[PDB]
Amino acid sequence: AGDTLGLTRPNESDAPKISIGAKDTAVVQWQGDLLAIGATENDMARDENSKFKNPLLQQLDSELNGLLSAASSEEDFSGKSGQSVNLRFPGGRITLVGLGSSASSPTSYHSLGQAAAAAAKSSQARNIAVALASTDGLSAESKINSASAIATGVVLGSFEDNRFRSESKKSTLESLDILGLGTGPEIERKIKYAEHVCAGVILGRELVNAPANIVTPAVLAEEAKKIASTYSDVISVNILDAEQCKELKMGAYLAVAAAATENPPYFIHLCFKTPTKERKTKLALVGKGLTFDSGELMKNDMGGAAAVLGAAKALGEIRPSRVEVHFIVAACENMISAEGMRPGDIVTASNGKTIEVNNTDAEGRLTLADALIYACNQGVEKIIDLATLTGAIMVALGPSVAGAFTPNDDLAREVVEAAEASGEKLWRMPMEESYWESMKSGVADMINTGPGNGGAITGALFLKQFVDEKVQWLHLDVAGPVWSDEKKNATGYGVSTLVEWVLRN
Amino acid sequence: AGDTLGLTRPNESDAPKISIGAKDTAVVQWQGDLLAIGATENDMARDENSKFKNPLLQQLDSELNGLLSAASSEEDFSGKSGQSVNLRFPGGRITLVGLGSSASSPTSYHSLGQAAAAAAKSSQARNIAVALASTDGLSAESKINSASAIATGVVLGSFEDNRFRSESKKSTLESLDILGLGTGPEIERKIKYAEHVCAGVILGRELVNAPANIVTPAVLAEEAKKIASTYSDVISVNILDAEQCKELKMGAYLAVAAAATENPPYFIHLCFKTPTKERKTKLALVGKGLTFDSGLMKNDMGGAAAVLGAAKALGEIRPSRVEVHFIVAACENMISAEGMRPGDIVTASNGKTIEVNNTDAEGRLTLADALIYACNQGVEKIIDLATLTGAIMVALGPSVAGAFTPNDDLAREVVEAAEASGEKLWRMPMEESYWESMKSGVADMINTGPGNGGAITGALFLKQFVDEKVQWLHLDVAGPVWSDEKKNATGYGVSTLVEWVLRN
Amino acid sequence: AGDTLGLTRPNESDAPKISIGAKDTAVVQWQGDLLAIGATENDMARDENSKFKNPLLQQLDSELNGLLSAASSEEDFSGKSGQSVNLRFPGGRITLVGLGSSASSPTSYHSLGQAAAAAAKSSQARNIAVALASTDGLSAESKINSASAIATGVVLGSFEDNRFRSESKKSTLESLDILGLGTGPEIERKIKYAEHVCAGVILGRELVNAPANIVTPAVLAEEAKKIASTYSDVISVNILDAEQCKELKMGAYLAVAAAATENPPYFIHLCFKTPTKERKTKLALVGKGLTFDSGLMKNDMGGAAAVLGAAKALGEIRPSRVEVHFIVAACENMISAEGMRPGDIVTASNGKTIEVNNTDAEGRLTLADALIYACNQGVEKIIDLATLTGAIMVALGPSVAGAFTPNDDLAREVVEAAEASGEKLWRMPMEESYWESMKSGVADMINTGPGNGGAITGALFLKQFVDEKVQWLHLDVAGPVWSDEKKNATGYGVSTLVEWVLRN
Amino acid sequence: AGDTLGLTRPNESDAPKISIGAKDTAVVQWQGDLLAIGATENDMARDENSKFKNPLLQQLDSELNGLLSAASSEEDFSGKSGQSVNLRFPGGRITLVGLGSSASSPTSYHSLGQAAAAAAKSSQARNIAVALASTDGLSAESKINSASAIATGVVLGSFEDNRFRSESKKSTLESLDILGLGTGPEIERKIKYAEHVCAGVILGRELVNAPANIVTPAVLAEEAKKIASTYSDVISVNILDAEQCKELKMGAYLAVAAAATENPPYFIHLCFKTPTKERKTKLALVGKGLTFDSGLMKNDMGGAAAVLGAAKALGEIRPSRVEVHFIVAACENMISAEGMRPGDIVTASNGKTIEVNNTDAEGRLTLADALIYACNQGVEKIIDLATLTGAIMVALGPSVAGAFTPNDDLAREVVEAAEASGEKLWRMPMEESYWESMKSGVADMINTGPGNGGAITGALFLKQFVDEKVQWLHLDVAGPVWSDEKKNATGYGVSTLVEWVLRN
Ligand SMILES: [Cl-]
Ligand SMILES: [Cl-]
Ligand SMILES: [Cl-]
Ligand SMILES: [Cl-]
Ligand SMILES: [Cl-]
Ligand SMILES: [Cl-]
Ligand SMILES: [Cl-]
Ligand SMILES: [Cl-]
Ligand SMILES: [Cl-]
Ligand SMILES: [Cl-]
Ligand SMILES: [Cl-]
Ligand SMILES: [Mg+2]
Ligand SMILES: [Mg+2]
Ligand SMILES: [Mg+2]
Ligand SMILES: [Mg+2]
Ligand SMILES: [Mg+2]
Ligand SMILES: [Mg+2]
Ligand SMILES: [Mg+2]
Ligand SMILES: [Mg+2]
Ligand SMILES: [Mg+2]
Ligand SMILES: [Mg+2]
Repeated sequence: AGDTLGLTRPNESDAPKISIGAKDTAVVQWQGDLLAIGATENDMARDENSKFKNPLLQQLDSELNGLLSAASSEEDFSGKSGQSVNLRFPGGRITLVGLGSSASSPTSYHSLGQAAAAAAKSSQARNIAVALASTDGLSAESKINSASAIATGVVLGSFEDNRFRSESKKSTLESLDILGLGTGPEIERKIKYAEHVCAGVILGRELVNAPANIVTPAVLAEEAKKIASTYSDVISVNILDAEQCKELKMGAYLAVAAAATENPPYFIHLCFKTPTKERKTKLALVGKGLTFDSGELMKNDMGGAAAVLGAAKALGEIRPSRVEVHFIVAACENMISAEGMRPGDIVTASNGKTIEVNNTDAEGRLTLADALIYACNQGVEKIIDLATLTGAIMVALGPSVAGAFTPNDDLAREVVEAAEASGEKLWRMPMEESYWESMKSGVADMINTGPGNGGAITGALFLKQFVDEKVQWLHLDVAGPVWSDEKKNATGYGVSTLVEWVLRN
Repeated sequence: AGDTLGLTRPNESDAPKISIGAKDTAVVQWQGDLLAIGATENDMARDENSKFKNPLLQQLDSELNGLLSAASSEEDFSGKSGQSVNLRFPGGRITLVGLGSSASSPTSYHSLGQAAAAAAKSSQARNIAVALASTDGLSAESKINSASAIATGVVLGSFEDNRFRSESKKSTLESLDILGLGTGPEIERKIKYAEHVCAGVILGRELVNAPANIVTPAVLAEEAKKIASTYSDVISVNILDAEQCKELKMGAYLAVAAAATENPPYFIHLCFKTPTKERKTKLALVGKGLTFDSGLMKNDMGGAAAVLGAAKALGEIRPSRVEVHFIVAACENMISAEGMRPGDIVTASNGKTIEVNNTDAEGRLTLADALIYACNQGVEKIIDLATLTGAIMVALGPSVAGAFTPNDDLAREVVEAAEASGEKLWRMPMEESYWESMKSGVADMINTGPGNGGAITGALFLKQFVDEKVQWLHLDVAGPVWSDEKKNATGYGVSTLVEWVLRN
Repeated sequence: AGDTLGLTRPNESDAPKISIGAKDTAVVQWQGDLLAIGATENDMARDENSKFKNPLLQQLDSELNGLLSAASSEEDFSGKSGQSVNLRFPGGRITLVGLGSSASSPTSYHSLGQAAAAAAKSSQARNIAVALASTDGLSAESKINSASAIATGVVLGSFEDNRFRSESKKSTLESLDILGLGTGPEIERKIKYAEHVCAGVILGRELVNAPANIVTPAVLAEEAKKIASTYSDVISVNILDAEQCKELKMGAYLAVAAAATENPPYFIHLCFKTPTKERKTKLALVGKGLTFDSGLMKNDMGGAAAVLGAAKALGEIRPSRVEVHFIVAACENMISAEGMRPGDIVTASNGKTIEVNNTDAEGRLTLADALIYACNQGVEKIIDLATLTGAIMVALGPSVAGAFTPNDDLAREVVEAAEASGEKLWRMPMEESYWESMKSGVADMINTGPGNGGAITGALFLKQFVDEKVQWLHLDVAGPVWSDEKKNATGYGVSTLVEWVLRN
Repeated sequence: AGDTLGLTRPNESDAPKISIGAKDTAVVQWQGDLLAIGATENDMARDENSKFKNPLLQQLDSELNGLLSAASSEEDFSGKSGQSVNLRFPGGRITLVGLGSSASSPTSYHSLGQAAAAAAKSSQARNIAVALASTDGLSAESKINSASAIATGVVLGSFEDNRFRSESKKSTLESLDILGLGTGPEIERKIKYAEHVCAGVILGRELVNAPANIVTPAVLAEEAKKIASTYSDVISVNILDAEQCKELKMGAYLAVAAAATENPPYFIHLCFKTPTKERKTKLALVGKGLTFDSGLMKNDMGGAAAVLGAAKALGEIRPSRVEVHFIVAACENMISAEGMRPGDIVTASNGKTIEVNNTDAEGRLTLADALIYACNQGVEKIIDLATLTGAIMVALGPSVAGAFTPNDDLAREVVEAAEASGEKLWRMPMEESYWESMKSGVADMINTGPGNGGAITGALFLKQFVDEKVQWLHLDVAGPVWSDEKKNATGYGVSTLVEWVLRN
């Protein structure tokens, strides 16, 4: 760690790959450390004698001589969302997990998986199983989708980032058997898909969790190269250095980067494409990549870049045809030094527009200006950018819901549908044109920061100045959901939605 | 652009030089795109048939068959200050501009000229004229002065700084005929004088409008060199680098400059004099030149701008009875490992020590060494201009500068100069009893006193660095160098300084 | 002062070494410029004729024909703490100083000595004396301790730091005779001890009064080397540079130091011991040594100053039976491109990781590595002094330091040492339940907890870097190292630390 | 709820009285819903076959065929503080609760009892038991104290205040058997004592949890009258209204109360004593009783609540050898036309004048008159409790109260009482030099000093109203009266005050 500030050396991530499979084993006959069962409120109904009506629960309780029904009533478990009962008995352990009533997939089944991972961690389980108390009326396909969402919840719920702390226990969880939901090639493909996405989500969490003295712009570029190296027959990489970006006239990006002489900036360009020669839709994913932003209360730095690189990691495995995807991150750290940009400075973006920098706490959007111009210059048809852009969007939508801004109603609809499929939370917000007048400069084409009221909107209107009108473009302000204050950890928010969006194109 | 942070390049200022002349042409006979008429409230009086009493306005109206009087009453124009009517008719365009009642020159005539420029801009006028509705009761001198003030308004009102905008429209205005106020050599000399002063005001606006990534200290020094090069027979230049200032023991200035290793400091010294060898009154003009101040301050370097603006004007005017030293200790106040910390104790070139209790008041540290330097040139009188305090804006608002001097006579000179230029300033007291609040427990003084009286203690601080045999006045111009309404620099100070120099 | 920022050059200190002695001379027979007398309220009792009952005061008044009793009653002097009467008469000058009632020693005697110094300074006295109005009810040992405390007050009271200002007169005080409190070898050894401690206290004041552009980390290292050089038979020095600290894995200290590329860091290690071979208790004194802290606070480096002060005193006193390690991890906390960011995770030399959630609390990071280094020297007991928190001043005010230890015995030793020194400190609890608020979501801990309990969690942080086998006390001295009343450093801590070392 | 603001009506509390007893029943033979076992880390040691070495745990595990040891290791339970395992099996339920290593009693046993209550609540248990895994090395007396502490944890842990919300289930807990710690009259008397103290602690929690629109000063007086009525042979009451306090010259208290014309003030005086005629030590307990303070802080009235709590406990316990005065000057601090302004000068009932420079510190004005009233009852010792300052929370965090006294003996009594009660407090210094910052330019004193030292100067203020012949300690309880974690009042202070009274 000789050249790392603070001499910090990340511990080697020693997480096992969980072995996940869908089995036809009867639930009452399954043997291992922990069985988790997802039950709705209706699944917990009892008869005249206070016995479970549900066949699976009735049988498990019988075999336990009424210990499961007794514990459940004593502990007031009736299958409400978030509730759980944990029962250790001779030969095994059962946890019932409440699904509530009328809970949406995939989110309910993600939660179920998360709860199963938590109960595994708290009992040092190695081999676990998950099932639903009832699958009546469900198609083979809904069941497949529930299985893959359960898998996702277990994998993401088992992740623990211990790279920067001296005391930790490695995860005990080695296998997951998903029961009752089908077997064979199709359900296994879907589980594999989920696993590919999770590996992207987990990369995103790691990139964000890591502090700026570890994930520098040069380190972020190396992560990009590692993805390309792993998937070199479908992903290529081009890393531009400051001098190359200067030749491309990226004055807004380079001005933000100028202070940080010790950790130089790198402009990251990955391109995914299968070598086959059918028609491909050309897409870009642009992520804000300030590895530190001068403007540890805000632990969301780089969430956007992380979601973009996480998506690349997923897509490298999934290998969709019919799409060409450009992943673009203008990476730098925003520091303070004699070589730095001052408030009031006027910088020129690579499309010639001039920006009066009235607020040095909003420098991220400057880097995005040049990244968006670059994306448009790759000849893409559609762009999504993700950025932790404003506090204002968290005032508006809270910690958990990202704001989506687009001139293009169709692309809004695509992104809303992708989020519905992934389970991620977002909400379209208006690009109210009248607010652009508040962004006028008395010397330059525009200022970089408008009034507090409307701030997430004028942030979006700012970015629009750097997007070719013929390209469809949506901006996702993810300041809130990239970081979980409760878990004190990154989420990798965005990856799953982006993957779904690419795949549905 | 290549070596500029943000890759930003100033667009070439493409503005035409307006052709200005005084002409004897009767106002009703004049032909061109726009005729602007300045009318007082009394000039707009009407008779019992609602017809203008004023002979010029009566004639124009009757020639337009009552269209001008009708439009005027409909639009409630009665000649009040700020009022205007704009009438397009076959063969031309007239705008009447209200002058109010008993309004002071040159400000009223500046405003008239500004209003004419604005009406030109909004009609794309190329050739305009301006006249007063009545000139009777004005001396030949006052008419001359009115003409030059009109010219000033039109020139300054036509200026638009589009250097950093990727889209803009070039001024259409090409010529101004000033009517009814006299013709011949004298009025033409006065108009030319106004033009020379405007070019200095406009340089000042440009220096301030430009951001710190464009106007660095090196660039400020180049602008000084360019003035000397343009007027080389009357203006000389010496630019001192950090190592030269160090030999001159400028520890206060060099401490402030120490952080900014990327944009090194330059100490600017221009000297104006005509090349004849008669005795000349020796003056200095010192301007605060922090191209950026770490402590939105869009008024940074307003002082230095006014000082260089004055040089530019004087280089053209060539006054014979004066030797003027223009002095700017230019640097940017940044943050870095090489920088001065709060608490540091720095030593000015006169040997006095300063405890720097507040790094938002570093400007005055640079002025300390600039003032000592000025006194060392052997001058008789110094004016410094500086955006020194927020306190002065609390005291006097955005539009009126504060003037501080121990020397009553110099105060009177500067008040008279501002009366002649039209600029707003107000003397403030150098209340001695407040010096006690500037005591240090370790050094000779601290740099920043309490908020109450802050502009006064700022002045008292500077007075520590001025030879008491030299007459010295400090002008705290934090407010009026920048117009929040126009979102632009004003070039405040240039016209007053030039009038001050000339009256010496 | 070519390489000093601001070109500041400290003036050469010209303080007299005061000649101090204890004499058996009758107070009324003593000859010189000023006689100061310490009188309690009870000492000032008068009889039925309004004459002093105190024998000494009665005698002096009788010599002055009632002038002293008359001046006293007119000026309402009754011996209350802080009161004084100053009477100039033919052949000399007397000042009576109030000691109050049941005031604690040595503080009451320090104050006496300070008041005698102040009266000497205000009358330009060269030769002075001090006596108590009454020594009834005092042991020989208490009188000896009173005498040395009076000497301490006079020496410290006569100090004036004029290194950074032009206007000063050198102290006139040349001698002090202490009367009525005994004579001979023992009292003289005590006075000498007090003098040695004062020279340390004065070094401490100087190191703190000097600004960060003068006392950089290199300069602080040179001060350490000078101490070792002066006392080279009992004090050794090792200065470690950044590369050596990196080999010792001091990632927390080096992270804080990384920004300040212009003034590099030095880790200072002094060791005191007499060359005799009796068993020695191994002690460490660790001082926070941020010469400037980016998080006007004038208390920077008060901890390091106390530690180096103590070394200076101990070098002269030469106690046997101790080996004392003096450890200061010196650096300045600046802002640059090379600097640590908030959120960075740094690794101390014991392997523990710290998530730096607040860059205003970097001082404790340097102490982490200093404390580990101290434990690695195999010491039995450590005291650290550090200006660690604002919270401790909220808690205990400007004058009383907070003491934090797991070790009840060491608390008792430090409380007793302060009792003997006269310095004010108070033990505060290391409430363990607060450690939970120092959890990180990524590292082993954060560096800053919530405001409530901030001095406690500061202490609990430091505890993570201290071997449990070692007894350890943390002293948060943010308040008393700097006197806002004097506008000067106090050298707080030196006298206590010397008493602690001596009582081991 | 016609006359209550907001029409709020407290729901009737329906808490079971838990039946508590000590039994000699072998733990393995005990029958009921839930058995909780307190185990230290050392208790959880295993042998070479991974079987519990502890005899009780070995036996229980053997009955459960290894299920308990297996669940324990799987769930990483090793007996650390806060840890727990909960195992439901045929015929019952066991919970193992970690006690950590060398944790102090009674706190460790309180926590045990709280964890047993929580497990009862989460499993709807009616009949529970608690035992220690090991009682080796405990005296009979320590076991008795452990049992009563366990009872206290269970009773306090089972409390839930549902008066102001619609959704709640009544506690299922009906009985507790305490096992392994002894049987018979002595242990039963101790348990009974703990129950009496709990009923006080619970009254305290209720008085604080209730909002100011429910617990007004009139209502607080009625609570006092209810206590006296319940225990009328040992507790008498006198409620003084505003007019009576005016005759007693309580200008400081009445000034604070003047704004609140809608909810008038009442001065509460309870007196406890048994009717037997042995010598009784006269004590006062004074509580701050601002039912609302205009200066969301949920700690209002925590002091008064502790005092009334103590009266409730003492009414049942009936100690001989004491007479205890319980004094609360109750009012609300509001804003109206009738109110006190900042700057007003008020006169306390001892004649001293106070310039009220800060209306956020009015609570101390009411205490001034309460303390004078207490001294006028001829008591020997006074403790006041008050949520006086934010400063004390900065100092000591949320959990530890600050204790201020001139009287070293009383400090020792209160520190010992807290030791016995388990409550956290810490003595802080009454640094006399800070009194100078409380000077007024017009009155005898101001009411608020500078932020630094604010808890100390608070104490020094209160001292002005205390007869020096009376021993007096001030407890600043701003932190621990309210638990942000529970979102509920704690009734902090009651148990300590009861122990203090009993040890007199
Ligand atoms: Cl981002
Ligand atoms: Cl931004
Ligand atoms: Cl929509
Ligand atoms: Cl300026
Ligand atoms: Cl300044
Ligand atoms: Cl320190
Ligand atoms: Cl710190
Ligand atoms: Cl101990
Ligand atoms: Cl209270
Ligand atoms: Cl209060
Ligand atoms: Cl005492
Ligand atoms: Mg698999
Ligand atoms: Mg990070
Ligand atoms: Mg012309
Ligand atoms: Mg500018
Ligand atoms: Mg001597
Ligand atoms: Mg006097
Ligand atoms: Mg210092
Ligand atoms: Mg009972
Ligand atoms: Mg558990
Ligand atoms: Mg309440």
